Parts: sequence; C-alpha cells; structure tokens
Amino acid sequence: GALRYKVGDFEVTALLDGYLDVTPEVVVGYDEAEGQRLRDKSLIEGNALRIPVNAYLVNTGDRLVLVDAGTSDALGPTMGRLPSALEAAGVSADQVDAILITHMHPDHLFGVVDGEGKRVFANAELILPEVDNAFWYDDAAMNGAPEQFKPFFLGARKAAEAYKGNQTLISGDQEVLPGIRSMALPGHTPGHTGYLFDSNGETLAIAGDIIHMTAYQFDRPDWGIGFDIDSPKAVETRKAFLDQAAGDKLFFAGAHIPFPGMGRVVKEGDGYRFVAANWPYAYTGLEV
Amino acid sequence: GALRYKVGDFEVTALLDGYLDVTPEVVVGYDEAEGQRLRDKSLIEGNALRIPVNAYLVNTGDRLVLVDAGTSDALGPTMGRLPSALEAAGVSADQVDAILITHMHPDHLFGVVDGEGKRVFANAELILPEVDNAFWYDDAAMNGAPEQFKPFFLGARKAAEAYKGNQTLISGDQEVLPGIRSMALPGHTPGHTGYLFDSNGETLAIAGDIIHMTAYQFDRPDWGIGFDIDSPKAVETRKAFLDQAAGDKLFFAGAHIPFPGMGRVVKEGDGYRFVAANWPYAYTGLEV
Ligand SMILES: [Zn+2]
Ligand SMILES: [Zn+2]
Ligand SMILES: [Zn+2]
Ligand SMILES: [Zn+2]
Repeated sequence: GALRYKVGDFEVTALLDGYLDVTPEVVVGYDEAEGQRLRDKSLIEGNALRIPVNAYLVNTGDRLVLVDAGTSDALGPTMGRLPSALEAAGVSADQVDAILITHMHPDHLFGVVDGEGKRVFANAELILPEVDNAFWYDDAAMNGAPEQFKPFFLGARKAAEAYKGNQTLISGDQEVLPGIRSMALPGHTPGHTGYLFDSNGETLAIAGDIIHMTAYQFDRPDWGIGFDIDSPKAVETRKAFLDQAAGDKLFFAGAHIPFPGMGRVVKEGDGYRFVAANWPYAYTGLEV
Repeated sequence: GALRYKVGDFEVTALLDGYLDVTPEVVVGYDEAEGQRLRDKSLIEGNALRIPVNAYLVNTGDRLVLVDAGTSDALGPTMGRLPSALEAAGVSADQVDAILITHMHPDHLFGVVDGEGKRVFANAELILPEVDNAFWYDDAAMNGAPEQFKPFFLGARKAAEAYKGNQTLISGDQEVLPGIRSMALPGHTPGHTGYLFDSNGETLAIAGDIIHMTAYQFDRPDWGIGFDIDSPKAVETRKAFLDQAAGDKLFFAGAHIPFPGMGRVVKEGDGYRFVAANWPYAYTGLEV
C-alpha cells in the first residue's frame, strides 16, 4: 500500500492506512432505486462499499511532509497500516518533518499517536487548521455531541497534545511551507482543509474528505454521509471543488477515493465522472 | 509493480514488466475525429497512449506458475521489470515451476531468456500453444514477413530453444493443470491462447492480448492494431470474448490493460465499459 508519483520536483507517495465498509444507512439523501442503479453501474453486489483510508507523503526535496496520518488502532484492525506502508516506501517515522492535517477525525489524526499517547513521528511539526482545532476543543460542541461520539473530541485532543510545543495552527488560505498552500474546504468539519502542492508548473490538490463514497457521490454530489458535521455545506464545497477541478483539469487526491486515491473529473450532466490516474509506469520503471 | 489477489484457493499476483507508448498509426480502423473524442473522454492530451506489459504469477497451492514472462531487454529499457517485480512479491526466478505462454510475441515470451540467451527460470517447464509454436517455426511465414519483423520469428525460436527438453506443447481446449484450462483466442496470432482459472466456484480468465489500447478498444472493439496477424479474426475473438464476459460478469486479466490489468466489462451499445478490480485491501491488509 505505497505508490510513488512525481509532481514537478516533488515525490508524492500514496499510502494505504486501511479500509472500512459502509452501508446505505450512513448516506444523507439516499434512495434505494438510485443506490441500486449506481451499484449496478460499478458491478457492486450487496449494499456495502469498501472505502480506503489514504494518506500522502510528500518529499519536497528539503522536507518530508505527511498529509494525514491514518487511524492508528482507534477504529479496529482494518486500519493503522500507515507505519508499515511508510517502511514499504523506504521511510521511517522519525524522518517525517511535518504532518498536515486536513481535519481532526480519527482516520486522519489519530495515527499521529500510539497506544500510550506517545508521538508516532518524533521529529514532526503537527499542522492543524485552527478553525478545526477550535471546534474539537469547544466544550459546547463536545457536550452537545451524541454520547458515542464524545470519544472523538477526547481522542482528537489527546492526539494534538502529544505534539504540544510543536503545533502550528493555520488558516484556510495561507502558504504553509514552500510550494504548499492550504485551501478552505468547510462542511465535513468546520475547519476541513485541503492542501495545494505546486512544483515547477505542476499541481496536486490533496483534498481530504471532499468525497467518501465514489460509487455514489461523483454521480450524485448532492448525497452526503452522516459524519459530515454540516452536510448541506459539505455538498456546496464538494460541488464547488469538483466544478473547479473539472474546468482546470486539476489532478487531485482524496482520503477515501479508491487507492491510490488520485485522478481528475469530467463534468457530466449534474454530476461528474472520475478518471483515475494512470499507474506511475515511468517514475518507478525508469526516471529513477 | 506486484499486486496480490485471491481466486478461490489460487493466489494470483499481477506483475508489471514495464510499458510502451503507441500512437494512432498502429491502429487498424482508426479515425481521427473518434480517436480525439475517446482521448478527451479519458482526458488524454496528445495522441500517445502508454500501455503496460503485464504477466501473472499463480500460486496453485503447491506450484508457482507464470502466465507470460514479459520482454527481458528485447524492446529496450522500458520493459524487463518482471524479475524485480517477482522479487518485490517475495519470489525468486528459480522458484517458478511452469510458464504458460499466451502467444510467442516478444513482450510475452522473450522474458524467459536473458541477454545471453540462457533460461531466466532455471526450474520451469515452458508451456507453449502448439498452434502458435507451429506459426513461429513456419519458414514461409518468417520469409514473407516485413524485414523489421523477421527478428520476432528468430527471437521466438531462440527463447523456446533455451527450454529444449523442458517444453510442453498444448492444444486450445485442454486441461493444463487441475483447475487451469487453455482456451484458443485466435486472431492476434494464429495460436493466441487465454488460460481459465477455476477454484472453489471462483474464475479468472487471463486473456493475453485480447485487447491492446483500452482507451479505444472497449468503446470501439472493431478497431485493431497492426501487430494483430489477422485483425478481422482478432476483432471477432475480442467481441465474442467481451460479450460472454459481460453476460457472465467474468473477472478477466489482459497483458495490456492498465496495471494491474484485472476487471470486468459491462456492455454499452455495441461497445463496452471496463470496470477495474478494486485494490486488494483486505487480502493484503488482514493477515492471519
Ligand atoms: Zn472525516
Ligand atoms: Zn475521513
Ligand atoms: Zn502480442
Ligand atoms: Zn502483447
């Protein structure tokens, strides 16, 4: 679960932290006739979709930066593969210089701490969108939260705090590191943020949880998922993101797009068709 | 360039030998207005398509069988990756017991011998389709071939002769090993052959060069490629194959389908749409 691409002078390695299965009862706006038509289009039997959890290592030439860090053990044994995906890519955890968090959900942030609350990445700066940090640290929010979801707030704080004195809070429109700009993508969480990478005239947008179920939400970008804090907002941000991406032919990556999670969209009627990136033939089998 | 799937009790590993680039002049039946439409559909700029060269390792339980063997060094440094893909899959060349050849073209057969013309797979039986063997050994066919193509005949013969005494010729509808049957797929070469894997009510058809350019030939299965020895017969075989594959939702693999080259088709009009296999998340990620 490690695949390496070139973006100008940057190397981007897709990393598979694992997978989870979701059924229609988490889908906002779901209808069964339409759900079945969409599953039949992808030759999917039954109503479970298997969704990857992806993170991306970017070697900018002078820093090694992770976008998201998977789950650790928080959601069971089907996740937390990120540390061994890193080994596959020839990288140890102690070489990571910075971790850019799209949002502070379990499957993006919890992989930054181990079982003891020890840092997985000893030498990394933890970079958090400050709008998301504020939410997860708000008690009004945490106490108004369905009891089964309170562990998310608590777990998010514990993960962030293992990086006390090595955190940078960022806004949704700022240069973060050379050739990395944040991009506000609010809705899924309040401070959900994508990261735009640019090197030598080439671009990759790492767009976090802009989409969860690619079997449904390219065709029906109006469908949400119950884990969206603000589902109508998330819908507006996805439609805006995909409209832009389609018109610019922007290469993007998504945490829950079938691994490696990278490609482009064509606009089609009132939805989109994803065109997956080709396998990196030359990079792996020539260039280096 | 090694990905592992399960078909019943068989483990099937896709192996990437490398890639090559093709432009419209090799396409039989090509039309520029349609070519550009199909390239726009896949967001391809320019008119070059990069196609993989795939081979497949099948562990049957007690035996390691390759379907095809890549190119070696015979078409330049963009191919010949197979020995290193095998290494990445934790297998060395001396462990391979049998090589089932779909057809004796360079990108399938010549990977069985190194630059000095000695066996790459010291312990393997070379299994050749009898009908294709007959064609490549035909002096009349070799002598009536364009000058640039005569070395394909001579190189086929040398690669086969490296395995003299450890060769088995097979017919186009026979059992090769338990759960593995040959199936004639004539046209691309006279004895071009696919292999059908059947284990515990799961099937995989490894269909060789049934298709070359997936950006065109699923939409336009009536288009051929100049390397088809009889392009009309190749078209007929391809249409019959894809027609059956679509009606039974057969999982199949192709040597030139974007790596890992495995998936299914749905019929749309008198063309087809390819649905690529999911990444093998569970098999390679939930381990004992
Ligand atoms: Zn999320
Ligand atoms: Zn997520
Ligand atoms: Zn061929
Ligand atoms: Zn071929």
